[PDB]
Amino acid sequence: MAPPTLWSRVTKFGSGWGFWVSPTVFITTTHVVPTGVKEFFGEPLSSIAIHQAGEFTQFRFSKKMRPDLTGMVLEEGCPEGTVCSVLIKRDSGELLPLAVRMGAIASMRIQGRLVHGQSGMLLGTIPGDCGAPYVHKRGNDWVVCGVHAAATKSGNTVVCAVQA
Repeated sequence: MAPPTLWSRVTKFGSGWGFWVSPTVFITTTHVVPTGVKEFFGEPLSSIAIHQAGEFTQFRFSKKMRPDLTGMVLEEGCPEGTVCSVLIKRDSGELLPLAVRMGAIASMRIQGRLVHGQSGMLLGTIPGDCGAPYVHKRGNDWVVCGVHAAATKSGNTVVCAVQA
């Protein structure tokens, strides 16, 4: 369902993953971002516009890092009832797309503060999956609406972080 180009946007990053929204914009989950380094993907921090809001982190690079990609719409979450796919890659290379029905954008306590997020109920994630994108269609275009940030103890509910 997701073409290979879409999966190719999902990229190992820090303690999890992130997602190339366009040639210059990379999104990930805040808690997976390496701390105490001076460069991401070979580019010095001073050359990257970095925005972090709760568990959503966006990097905008000063050059086309992934020119093979078209730019995708990044939404600030999505409406309750949206069916999204979480494009989970595993370190072995296995692709694990999960279909989830989303709840409403709500306040969730993740790692010591409240952040914006949306719950999803699988219509089997692990900590290392954080940063995987939640995507869906807008007509024939793919849109991305958040990044994987948490899951319930039981496992039946996932949380994606969304922009504020």
